Amino acid sequence: PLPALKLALEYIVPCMNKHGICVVDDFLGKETGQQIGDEVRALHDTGKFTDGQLVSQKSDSSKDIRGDKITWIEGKEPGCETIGLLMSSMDDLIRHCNGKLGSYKINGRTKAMVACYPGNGTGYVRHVDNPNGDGRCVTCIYYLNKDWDAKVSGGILRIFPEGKAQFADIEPKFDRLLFFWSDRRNPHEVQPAYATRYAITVWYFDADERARAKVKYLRVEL
Ligand SMILES: O=C(O)CCC(=O)Nc1cc2c(Br)cccc2cn1
Ligand SMILES: [Mn+2]
Repeated sequence: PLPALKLALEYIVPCMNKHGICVVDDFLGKETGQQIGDEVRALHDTGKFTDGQLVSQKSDSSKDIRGDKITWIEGKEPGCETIGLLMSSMDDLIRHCNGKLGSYKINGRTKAMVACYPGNGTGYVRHVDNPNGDGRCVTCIYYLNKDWDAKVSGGILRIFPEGKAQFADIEPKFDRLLFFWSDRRNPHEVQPAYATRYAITVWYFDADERARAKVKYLRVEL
């Protein structure tokens, strides 16, 4: 990589505090990024993903249109070792940011949500990742698509930063890491993808929000 600390202190912290959206290119390098790509493609090829989000439910069921496919990855599974390394590297970054990302104190994360857009013209509608205060404060996405050309293949992640009249368009480029605030500051969508598009997402939890979300959404026997 490039030292997690240099990346965090000189780019990720100031850019997150200023814009709420931060892009790091060439995060792990070609050899590691390619190993991750190999692992994700292996998962896909061996059937570990779901069939995909039901986008249009037709009268017939062979005609149904399915979109983003997913699998949850802990990073310790056999054949997911390098995914685990990515997750450790994301954690290292976040660790070096803590106390500096807004007023958040990050104390945990989800497992990795690995997504595959099959390349059938499906995307992902505009949404907010954490609209209801469930404790997720930062979304972290790693992209693995070598030689992606959005003009040909689509698949741009378009973010609609609150209060600004502008789009932030992020191509799902190989070895690119994206951070953005998970709440309503950053509604976003994925534009239709016409080639197979892979991404690995982790969400980091703010300790306080997560603690009260547990109060909100809920046990010991008497
Ligand atoms: O690939 C990218 O560029 C990011 C795409 C993205 O926004 N994925 C995503 C998936 C979700 C699912 Br599945 C369930 C609930 C919330 C979700 C929020 N976001
Ligand atoms: Mn999202």
